[PDB]
Amino acid sequence: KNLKGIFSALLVSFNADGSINEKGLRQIVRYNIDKMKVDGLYVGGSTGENFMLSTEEKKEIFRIAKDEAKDEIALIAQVGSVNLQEAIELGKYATELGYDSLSAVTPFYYKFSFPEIKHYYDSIIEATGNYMIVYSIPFLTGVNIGVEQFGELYKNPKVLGVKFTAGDFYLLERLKKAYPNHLIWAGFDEMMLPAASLGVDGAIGSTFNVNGVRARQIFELTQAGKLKEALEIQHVTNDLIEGILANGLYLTIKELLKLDGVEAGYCREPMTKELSSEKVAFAKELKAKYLS
Amino acid sequence: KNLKGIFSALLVSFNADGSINEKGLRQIVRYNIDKMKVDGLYVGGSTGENFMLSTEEKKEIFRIAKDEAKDEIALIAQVGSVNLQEAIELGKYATELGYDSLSAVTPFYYKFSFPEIKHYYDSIIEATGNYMIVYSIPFLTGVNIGVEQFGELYKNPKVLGVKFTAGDFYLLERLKKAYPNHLIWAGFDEMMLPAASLGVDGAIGSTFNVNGVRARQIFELTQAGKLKEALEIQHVTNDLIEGILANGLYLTIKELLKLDGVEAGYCREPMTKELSSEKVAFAKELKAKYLS
Amino acid sequence: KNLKGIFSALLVSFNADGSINEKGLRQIVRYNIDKMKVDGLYVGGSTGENFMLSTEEKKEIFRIAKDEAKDEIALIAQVGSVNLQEAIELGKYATELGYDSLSAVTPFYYKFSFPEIKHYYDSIIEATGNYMIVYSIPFLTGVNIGVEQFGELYKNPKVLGVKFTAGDFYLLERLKKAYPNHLIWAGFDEMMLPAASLGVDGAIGSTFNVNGVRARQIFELTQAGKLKEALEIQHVTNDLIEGILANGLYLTIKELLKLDGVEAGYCREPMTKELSSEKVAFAKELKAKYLS
Amino acid sequence: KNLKGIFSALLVSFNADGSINEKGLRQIVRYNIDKMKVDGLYVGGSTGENFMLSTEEKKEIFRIAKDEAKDEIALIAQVGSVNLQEAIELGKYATELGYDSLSAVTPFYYKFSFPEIKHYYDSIIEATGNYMIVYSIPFLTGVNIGVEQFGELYKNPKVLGVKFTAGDFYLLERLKKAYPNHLIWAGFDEMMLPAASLGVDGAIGSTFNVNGVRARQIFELTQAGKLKEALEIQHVTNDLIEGILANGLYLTIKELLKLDGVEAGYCREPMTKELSSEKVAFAKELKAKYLS
Repeated sequence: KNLKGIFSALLVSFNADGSINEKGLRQIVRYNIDKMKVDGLYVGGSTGENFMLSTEEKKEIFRIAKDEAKDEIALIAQVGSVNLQEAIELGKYATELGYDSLSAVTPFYYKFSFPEIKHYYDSIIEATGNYMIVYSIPFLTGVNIGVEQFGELYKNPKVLGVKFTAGDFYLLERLKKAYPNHLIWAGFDEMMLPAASLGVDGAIGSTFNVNGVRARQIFELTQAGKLKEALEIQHVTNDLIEGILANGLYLTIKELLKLDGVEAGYCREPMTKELSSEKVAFAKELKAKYLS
Repeated sequence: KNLKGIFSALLVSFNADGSINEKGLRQIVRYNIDKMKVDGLYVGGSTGENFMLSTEEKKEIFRIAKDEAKDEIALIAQVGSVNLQEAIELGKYATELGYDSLSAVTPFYYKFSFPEIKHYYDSIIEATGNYMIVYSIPFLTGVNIGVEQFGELYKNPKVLGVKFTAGDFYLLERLKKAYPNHLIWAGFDEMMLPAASLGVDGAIGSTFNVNGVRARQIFELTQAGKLKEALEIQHVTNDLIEGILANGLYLTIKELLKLDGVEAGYCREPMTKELSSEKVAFAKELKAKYLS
Repeated sequence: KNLKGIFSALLVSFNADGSINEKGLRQIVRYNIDKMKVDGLYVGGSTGENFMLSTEEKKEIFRIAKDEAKDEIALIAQVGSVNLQEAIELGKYATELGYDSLSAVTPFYYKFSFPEIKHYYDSIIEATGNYMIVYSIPFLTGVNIGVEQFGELYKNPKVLGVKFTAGDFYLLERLKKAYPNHLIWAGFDEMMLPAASLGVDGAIGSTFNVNGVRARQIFELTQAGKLKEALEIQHVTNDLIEGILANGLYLTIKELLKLDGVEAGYCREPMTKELSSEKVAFAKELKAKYLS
Repeated sequence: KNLKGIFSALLVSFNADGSINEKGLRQIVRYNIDKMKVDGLYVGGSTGENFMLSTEEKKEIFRIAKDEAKDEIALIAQVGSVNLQEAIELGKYATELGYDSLSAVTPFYYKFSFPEIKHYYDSIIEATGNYMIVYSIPFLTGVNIGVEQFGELYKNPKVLGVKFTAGDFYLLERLKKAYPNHLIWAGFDEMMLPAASLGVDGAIGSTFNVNGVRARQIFELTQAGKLKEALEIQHVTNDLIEGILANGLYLTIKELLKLDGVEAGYCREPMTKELSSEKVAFAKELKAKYLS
């Protein structure tokens, strides 16, 4: 199954007490597939509030997402953790469910050496037999991997490439030059145009949950060399993103889902659970200006 | 029970497969009480490899530590997590076991606002009824809290004070000036002396597992104003600490315990699980030079 | 005079004792005009080793460069300094010589407030009557300016826009969206393609002194939407740039000029004055692979 | 001449047009010697607004300060610069004037290598014959030097030691341990007591221009092991420093001088030249509360 193209980092619907809302999660899945027209979903990432949840809740989300999506789209499962044993258990579970690849954040909190990081990736690959996408988010992790270190990771033939979330476009270009057959997915929705200009293979993003029509246009127009039109759409996109960021990233994408009839629910504590009223009204203005 | 003074951040003995070795953990607890002469233990911290473990393994460690220590010393339970529900569970369990206070790292990975951080501490306190020590480790977390924000936290009368792990001695002074009745424990063993000189009430540290004799000397000498002698002992301490850092922090402490007949075991993956033989030889030298 | 397009940040030829070599400086100017075919020169920038020079040497350089260039190309004079009186004197001097615009790095070393920064720019403009390009280099200065702050600066109608040297392509897009009539010059040669893709009006770079042919191709092909060809040329460019960076930035561009008969001379202490022999040999290899 | 103890980093009196006010500079010098009772002055440092001035103005300040001080106190001349030639010129001039040591900030703006930094210090020393104090201000410079690199610097017997301005108390202890006969001056007035507790030999500070009496008490009491009394005075000191930082550092110290009849003048552009009237009223309050 082809892993190129547009992937929404799946948001999860929670109840007021923080439990999974299965019905709302299925609506979010459906909405991405049928209305956003994504190539795939990236499940259990930062956007899914993954790192605030129990092992059992993560399994529950993997199960529901796969069940609802079936085989209509590609699915990637993020299974990384500071706990390698949890990561292996999640990796085997997602592999058994039929996820097309695994993905794993570089281990965080502690300051791990590069050979520890490589051993972590190799252990998950070995225990699962599945493909791996290296998940690079230096602004959250403080972890910075170079071209040579990426080459050492790529010695494992099950490693397909990297979800690139740093804003280093020098490194991005260097990685594409050095490993032309390895894949890169851009992680930053608001920099999609420059990233596609350097030949990334795809994008994984939180805003595609509500703006997937514009995201695909930016990406495909860029790759066809229609820059003038891609740029205009990127501009409107970034007006939307700038508002969503100022209003509260995850809550505001959820409120934009709710405004389209999707039961996207609350956020999970310790994140703020629901918008204040004025921030509800602000989300409505964003809906009216950009998504109507 | 008095929470002032010298607290070892408890190391945990693991088997080759990463399971807890109960017999070893009990030897480590017994050695801190009987040989290091600590005032208490801080259990489930960074030092105990906490964030690489399952919830069940965390509970197991709390239980064992408490069972072995009984009521001879004070015990503090670190129950913080990106998962607030897990933090509440562990907080209730440790409270039922009779830990004298909880502690909790500020939630991490995601970028939480300060009112989220305050709500997180307030929720743990309300659900457990226990005391709370705010756990500040900016070099691992990327989280920086100010004097005013500490004031907001301290509006909850069950918040006793802070485990201070930043090296900002201006902030440390400002906090003691503003909240003279709240407690500060120094978190950096190699800066014990300047921290004690500013009136911190205790220290919580990984190296006190093998250097607890000198740590108590530095701390009590400094508070008595014997700076000349405190400094000499800090100098030797930091020769030892420099060596430990260079050889691998957790593994070298465990090697140093092993050399005194404590079965301190392996470290937990994804950390390197055991020292290479030259690193074992290096640890023997530190032993011969500083702890014989 | 039109300030769009390709500007080399002018390197300066120094003698062994650090004095300016006027014959060499003239050769570097002539080479840029006739062989690199640049639209202009940006004189007195970082690349010119400007900050290691006295006010007299700076004046000497402005006059030689203008005298040699005459009116064949556009010229911009970087006159910024921690000393505002020096910046004014240089700004008047360069204006009198007929430079087409001034430019000034944000004041550095001290932490200036934004209103101090704005006042600095307004003072230089008022004293000289000339146009001003805001010079933004956060990796050298530690200074970060936002979209709103750029808008306050742009209230002065003599401010033309900004030499952008941060790698923040979100900010770059947001600046183009907000102030569509103000100009942006990219400052990072190795990210020229992504920057052009977002509509920048030009580039100012150290490497255009030797690679100005490829630099113009990347820029013009990108603007025409020929991304596939622009990317190939950016790849080869970045092979050259990676080698130049590893070998020593300014020294290696000078050595690559020398290999084309230009007496680009020494660097100025406290920079290392000349390459070691092996680094000379390395620059020869770069010349053979990329510039023959 | 003995270079231990308490040094005010000397403020400079400017007129409304930025020229040096000689009469005012002399009043500041006199006030530090007679009223603050300092062991010496550190002239041409960050506090003296040095880096905003021309070479001639710097010379003028060295000459005036030395003339006014004569031989009553120790004098250190800061002569560092991104321009090594200006550094050598100023170093020779100050040496000829009879300054007891030079000092030079690590070269900044460009990212110099360590061998370049060492060659810079060695050149200044060789051209002047004078002593050198290495001036370490990482929060302004972005430059971080380690224990081994300080040892390489100290191979030059004319390098006396270091003005320490990082808040890294581990590095401070390590430097005293490794080079017990080399001197350290604390750079951070608000961290005086913990620095003195680690055996620093002296302190160089901006606030000693108005709080010299307290600064000497903190330092001498700490060295005598009267920590309880030292801490009280550090507390009051840091209430004053906090106010001064909030209100505007250099302008508020000058306002505090003016309230004692010292004509401390304006600040030099591009710093804000004078306080607003509410900030004047604020400074009067600091004077009433802490310096009456």
